[PDB]
Amino acid sequence: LIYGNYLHLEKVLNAQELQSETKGNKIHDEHLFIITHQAYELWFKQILWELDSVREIFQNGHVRDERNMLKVVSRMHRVSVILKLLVQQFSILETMTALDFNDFREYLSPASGFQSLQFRLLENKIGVLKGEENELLLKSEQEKTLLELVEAWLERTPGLEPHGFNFWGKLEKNITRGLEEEFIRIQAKEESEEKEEQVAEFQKQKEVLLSLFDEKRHEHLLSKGERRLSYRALQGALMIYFYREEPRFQVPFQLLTSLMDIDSLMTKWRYNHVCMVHRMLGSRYKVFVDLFNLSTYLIPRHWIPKMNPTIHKFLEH
Amino acid sequence: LIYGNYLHLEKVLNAQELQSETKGNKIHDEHLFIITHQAYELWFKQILWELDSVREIFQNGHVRDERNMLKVVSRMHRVSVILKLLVQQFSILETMTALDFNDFREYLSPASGFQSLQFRLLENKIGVLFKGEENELLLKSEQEKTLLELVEAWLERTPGLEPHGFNFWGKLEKNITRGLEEEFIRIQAKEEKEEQVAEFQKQKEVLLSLFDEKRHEHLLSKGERRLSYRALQGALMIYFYREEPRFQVPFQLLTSLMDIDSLMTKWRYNHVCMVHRMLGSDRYKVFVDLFNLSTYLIPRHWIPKMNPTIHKFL
Amino acid sequence: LIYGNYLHLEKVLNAQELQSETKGNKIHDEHLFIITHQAYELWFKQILWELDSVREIFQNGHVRDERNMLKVVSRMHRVSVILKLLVQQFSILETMTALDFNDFREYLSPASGFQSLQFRLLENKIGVLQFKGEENELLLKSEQEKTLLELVEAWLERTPGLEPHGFNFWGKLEKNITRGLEEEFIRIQAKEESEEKEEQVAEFQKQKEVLLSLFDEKRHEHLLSKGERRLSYRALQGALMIYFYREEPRFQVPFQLLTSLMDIDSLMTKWRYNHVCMVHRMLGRYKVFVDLFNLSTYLIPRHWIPKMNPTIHKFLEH
Amino acid sequence: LIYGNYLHLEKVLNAQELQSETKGNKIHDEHLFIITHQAYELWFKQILWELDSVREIFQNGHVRDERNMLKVVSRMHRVSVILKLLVQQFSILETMTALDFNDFREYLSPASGFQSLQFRLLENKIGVLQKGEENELLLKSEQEKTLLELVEAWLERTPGLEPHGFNFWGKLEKNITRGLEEEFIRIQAKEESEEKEEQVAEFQKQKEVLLSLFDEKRHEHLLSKGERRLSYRALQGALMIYFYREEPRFQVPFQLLTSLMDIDSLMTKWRYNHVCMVHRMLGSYKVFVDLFNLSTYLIPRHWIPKMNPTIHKF
Ligand SMILES: Clc1cccc(N[C@@H](Cc2ccccc2)c2ccc(Cl)nc2)c1
Ligand SMILES: Clc1cccc(N[C@@H](Cc2ccccc2)c2ccc(Cl)nc2)c1
Ligand SMILES: Clc1cccc(N[C@@H](Cc2ccccc2)c2ccc(Cl)nc2)c1
Ligand SMILES: Clc1cccc(N[C@@H](Cc2ccccc2)c2ccc(Cl)nc2)c1
Ligand SMILES: C[C@](N)(Cc1c[nH]c2ccccc12)C(=O)O
Ligand SMILES: C[C@](N)(Cc1c[nH]c2ccccc12)C(=O)O
Ligand SMILES: C[C@](N)(Cc1c[nH]c2ccccc12)C(=O)O
Ligand SMILES: C[C@](N)(Cc1c[nH]c2ccccc12)C(=O)O
Repeated sequence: LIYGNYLHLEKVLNAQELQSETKGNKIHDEHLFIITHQAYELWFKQILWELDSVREIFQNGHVRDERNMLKVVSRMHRVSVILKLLVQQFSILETMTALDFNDFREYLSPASGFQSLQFRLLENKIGVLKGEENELLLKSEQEKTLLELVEAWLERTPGLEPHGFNFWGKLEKNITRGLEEEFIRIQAKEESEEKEEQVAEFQKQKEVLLSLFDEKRHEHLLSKGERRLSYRALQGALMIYFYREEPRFQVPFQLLTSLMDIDSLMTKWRYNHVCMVHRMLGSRYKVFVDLFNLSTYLIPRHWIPKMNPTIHKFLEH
Repeated sequence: LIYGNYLHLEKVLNAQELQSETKGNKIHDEHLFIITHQAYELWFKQILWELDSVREIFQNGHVRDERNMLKVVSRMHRVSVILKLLVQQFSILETMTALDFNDFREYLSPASGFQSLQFRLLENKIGVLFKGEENELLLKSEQEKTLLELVEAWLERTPGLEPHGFNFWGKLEKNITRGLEEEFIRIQAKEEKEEQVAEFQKQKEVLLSLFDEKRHEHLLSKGERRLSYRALQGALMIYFYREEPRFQVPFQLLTSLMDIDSLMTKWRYNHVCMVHRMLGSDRYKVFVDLFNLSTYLIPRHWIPKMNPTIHKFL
Repeated sequence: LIYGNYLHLEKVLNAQELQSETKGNKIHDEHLFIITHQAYELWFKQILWELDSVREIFQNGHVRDERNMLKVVSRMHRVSVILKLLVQQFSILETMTALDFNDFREYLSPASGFQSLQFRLLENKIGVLQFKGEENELLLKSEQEKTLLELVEAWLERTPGLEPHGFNFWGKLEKNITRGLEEEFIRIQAKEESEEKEEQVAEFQKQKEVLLSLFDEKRHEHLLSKGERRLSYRALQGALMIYFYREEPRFQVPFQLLTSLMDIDSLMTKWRYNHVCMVHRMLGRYKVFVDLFNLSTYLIPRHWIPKMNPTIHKFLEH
Repeated sequence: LIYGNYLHLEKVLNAQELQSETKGNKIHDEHLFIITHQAYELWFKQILWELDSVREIFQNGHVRDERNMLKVVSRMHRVSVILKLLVQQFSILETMTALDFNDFREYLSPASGFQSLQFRLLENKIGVLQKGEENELLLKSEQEKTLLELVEAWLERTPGLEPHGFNFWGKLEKNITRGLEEEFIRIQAKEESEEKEEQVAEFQKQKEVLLSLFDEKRHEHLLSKGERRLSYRALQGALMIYFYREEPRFQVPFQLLTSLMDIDSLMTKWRYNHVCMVHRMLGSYKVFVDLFNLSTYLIPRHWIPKMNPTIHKF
């Protein structure tokens, strides 16, 4: 097949219409403003294509066969590699001065906000808090998000069962026993400024570590919007974090890592967008907050419940 | 106007047809192969748009008005910023395995070579030495004045080259020959230290070769050199007196022409690596003379000093 | 000279001491934490080296000889190229998990804040408003000596074309803006009494209030005192002169300088942003050149800019 | 512990001595030349730290416990992330002109070649074919087991290769020969045409390449000439991981083989950039070839032997 025909370059390379030229005098830098945003749209289509395919593996039940974990992780990694290029793409509009932008702003009247349908679809399908387009926007909100599909899959994490292993029970016992042992060590210290400072550190860290086990606090924060994943999904994600080296949890740990990567890359893009808007015109959204929050619970290695010989065979291929 | 209408997203976002899907079974990774090359094409259109505008400033005589030097240099810098992003873009196809590419390769049968019309137009318009009106557009790119030719013409008019008004080439030949003569007496010291006499003979052969107009006319004919002898003198004048206000922005232009040249090479290098990655870069740089002139190791003290009248002029 | 001796690799490659290894059990990922921060320090030394050299060109009066504008602009561009690499460098600590960082954190107890002496010196020398010893002498010198913002402010106050006797840029600008706004008010009043006219009447009143605020020296002196602005009123006039007449040969390279000062400023912000994200990842716009950003976004139509007289055009030509 | 003391900044920040300043007149741009190469050295020490730790997991037998595959893959991925930054680092020396480099070149006299001990150690420890205390470190890098050798040993133990068990090589040879026989008959059907001739040539070229995989004598010959580095048994093992990458036990080893090719091509991009830098200022063999070669054997999906239910569970 011919390169140009295969890539439909008759549509792609004939979609650049300068409003300054159509409404009188052409402004050279306006072509850059068209091309950058068209190139963002081509990459948003690729990100959407990969996102929906990963969503489909979860929805249609193929995620149950752990043979499909490679395809899930490699497509999410591809999404982060694309996002890194889109953040780098801002360097191109930075080659345009605001003084030059002012010469063609008037012909477009650009609003200082996210006006991309694909970016809104992307935000909705991940799990962010007219006419034919409105149907696509409604479907993005009604259908299962990546956050929901991941939450469902996390609730089935092996090792959580109270009969077998009882990860949450052993964790609560080891943390409370470790904090009790730490309190005694602090009390036995010589009464000094450092000893009083260590009581504050201990009391603060104890309040934080034990708050993990407060299901009522989590249910309250979930209602306020400050948390997104279920209490059972939090236990499942922590199981993957703590036992990441276990073969059945190695690739799911890479998945949880890339979901946090995509989340912070989405934030860097929005940050850059806001900077660009202020550069030209002048003067919470983390879907996987729980994954970032769970990754910063500072539990000492020795307090993590150990893997039994029978349990070690359970999380092995 | 509305974002999607302004960007004509009805054409842009409805140009993705997977040949695996049209000819039977869809292969997911084929969409990435379409999008990357369409995104390269959007940027090749922008690079062409900037390149032709800079070519126009030289062709229509606006380069004579030094007020336009900022616009020329900023658009060439923009071309290098876009090229750096296109070199970075190879990281996206690197997320596709060759094993996965093999699953959709039969539906397109990709040739191991540059098949872009815009890339060939870009190469031609800079100065690098398939059917219908595309062959006519390719012939216009070969017939019209290249950036190398337009820059060569402008370089021949560089101030300070006047045979008696400064006479840059005459003073340079005299100071270099006198400096090499003074170095030959200082080189001839004790026993052969032997490495210093050999290094002098090699460096003398290279430095003095600059003044051989017959050797340059020969290399120009063989294709090993692209700029005229007068243009070489003009570019060296800008290099040596880069600090002079009139030569500050033209020095930025000569540097960015070498930057775009080496970025064009990095892109072609990456393309060849990608082709070998999926299936079973030399000194052909348009501005070879600019790289060659920038590496002539003439000591700072040997450069002719700026005349009091010439210092006000430049 | 030998590569390793020239680069003093006997010091550089023997400066990596893992506190986990020193205090008992070694933790592999701790070496990464040392190397990345030592590499940031090497580049902070280079940025300081370039910054001080550019500061010296302004202090010793060499900036007056416009022959030195290339050296000033190329070193500031080099500073932004280095800053872009430092922002990219965050990708290396992102290869370390917070869970793995936790295994060596106890041995160092890293504070969640900027603890680099060189980064503080860099911030001070540029002109950032806002525990040591001996190093407190270097910190005091950074605070007492002229900042880049001050040196640039002084140089901006000397911009050609500002003089009321010759050209009078500020006078012509105020006249053309007020006359242009008066002509725009007539076009708004000459329009019907429709919703579009009233919507345009409010947009005109707001845009007129913004444009004319540029000429309020008392408002600027107040904002300067509150910290919301950093450059003098005369320096603002000088920077706008360079912005509007950037094409003029004598103003081409100074325009590149003003552009790179805004680039370094936003790159310094991206670095601090990334630092804060890294700290939250592991543990859980006060820009120096605000005025340059603010002046670049005053939406004045091209036709309202005062024209260059034939005698004045020859003045700004080298 | 204090930031500056912990990082030993007393050594790090007092290792910059400009030879221009020591030998008379200081040249400002010389400081950049020192800092960039010192920063490359800090990263070569980190790469070596990660590389040796991964070598140790293979040497001490910990690679046998597949629980350690995550730590092996994440440290190799970290090595490629560091290498990408070192390739990006060339942008810093590109802010220095050759004319400015010439003003300090005389004081150091830099040779146009790899003069780093750490880069040589890195090259040797990966497996690149080839002072007093430093010469001992260089000899240990050549005598000790390379990453290529340690990976080759581990690849020879890949499950599924055993002729008694799954017999991957036997089923592959049978399916390829039968598939090529079926393709030959399909080609020899339409009347002798240009398209038929194009199909006969493509078939004969692809048949010669596919069947060459089963020539152990050709591989033993190429291994002796240096054109190939991995043993014949290791090639079978790597192809087993490529073809059955989706199998849970082979998912992480596939990521490892992918990153070994990434590090390899990044090492090439670094050396390429080094050579370009040397030509910019003066003017003047991939360790895992077999992994790249195996990834480009164009075998149709349906010809790959199907996973036996006994082998799939293992
Ligand atoms: Cl192509 C186009 C058409 C109409 C508005 C925009 N606005 C930009 C923001 C922006 C505004 C002024 C100066 C620089 C940038 C924009 C970019 C991306 C998105 Cl998702 N929405 C919006 C762009
Ligand atoms: Cl979109 C399309 C359609 C048909 C052929 C190509 N060939 C690629 C090269 C390439 C070949 C195989 C695997 C990876 C890459 C190509 C890329 C860029 C250019 Cl200018 N020409 C050519 C691509
Ligand atoms: Cl090498 C070293 C020694 C002691 C403290 C820090 N703190 C880091 C911040 C940071 C803290 C925890 C996890 C990740 C990062 C830091 C980095 C840069 C600067 Cl200027 N100050 C501080 C680092
Ligand atoms: Cl720090 C130092 C001291 C002495 C020689 C080199 N040579 C550089 C190459 C190079 C040569 C001239 C101009 C630009 C670059 C070099 C860089 C990296 C390595 Cl591994 N070996 C060597 C550098
Ligand atoms: C059979 C299973 N894939 C089990 C499962 C669920 N979540 C997981 C997380 C990590 C590892 C395994 C799981 C499934 O139920 O989908
Ligand atoms: C007025 C002029 N631009 C002079 C000129 C020619 N080449 C140059 C290079 C550097 C500086 C100036 C020139 C012209 O004749 O076009
Ligand atoms: C002679 C002069 N260099 C003039 C000057 C000052 N600031 C400027 C900005 C742009 C152009 C020129 C200047 C001086 O007074 O420093
Ligand atoms: C037990 C084992 N790790 C088996 C092994 C060897 N090479 C492999 C490649 C992929 C998967 C497994 C292997 C060993 O013998 O090292």
